Amino acid sequence: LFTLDGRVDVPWARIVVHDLINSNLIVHVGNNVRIDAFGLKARLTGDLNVVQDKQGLGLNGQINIPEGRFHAYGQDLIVRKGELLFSGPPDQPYLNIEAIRNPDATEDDVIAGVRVTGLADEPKAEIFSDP
Amino acid sequence: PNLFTLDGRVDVPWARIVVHDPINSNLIVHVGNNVRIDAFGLKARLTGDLNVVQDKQGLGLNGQINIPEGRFHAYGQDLIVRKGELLFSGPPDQPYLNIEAIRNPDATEDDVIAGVRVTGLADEPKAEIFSDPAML
Repeated sequence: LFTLDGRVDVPWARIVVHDLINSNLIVHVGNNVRIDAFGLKARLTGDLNVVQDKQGLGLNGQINIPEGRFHAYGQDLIVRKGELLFSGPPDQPYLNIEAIRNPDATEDDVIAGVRVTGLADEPKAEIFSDP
Repeated sequence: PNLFTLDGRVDVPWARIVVHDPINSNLIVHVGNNVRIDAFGLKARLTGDLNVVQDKQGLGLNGQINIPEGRFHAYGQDLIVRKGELLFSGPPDQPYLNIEAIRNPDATEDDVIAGVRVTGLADEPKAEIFSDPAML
């Protein structure tokens, strides 16, 4: 069987989603990595230890969202803080995300702000009013 | 049915590759200064650049991998890689080879082999065995 261990740097990438064998890798997400997916347009940074063995894929580390905009479902929000903390299960990071109304938004009834926290399948969301 | 696209650049400053016994992407992979392979008697350091492109038709691989240093265990003997290049021109599992490896046969009158050179597509290569270390 083949194994691959190492360190990988991703200085730039573009990930878009359009509607219309064995490893241990440390992956460093560099300074021009952007995603456009599911209403989120964002820049991502961070570091992940990607372990793959017979049981499956493990992810440990942190992915951060230094800048982003979520525009979907009548809502236009600017990400003020965004962190995903992975502790093994790839589909279950801990979320800590804050976003506020885009003051340039054209839609009305856009929430003043939201915070989403907790494991991605047990999340909690706080929705704030304008003072 | 939704389309996933991935473009970008990947740098691999460190790696160890051991061999025991709808998505569109275009990636530039730069193989850096501490990438080594251990497989089938070959212990070698690798460098170079590969463009990996993937779409509905399949995977394509283009670029060049160099072997700046390596050794190869064949029969009871050891050969030191003097020059090594693999050229990828589309088919990922069929690079063009050009590899030269040498050993010293001069201790004994009988020992003849001074070098080996392997050239051609990886599935139908030619091997030249030389008694002069020169290969010219």
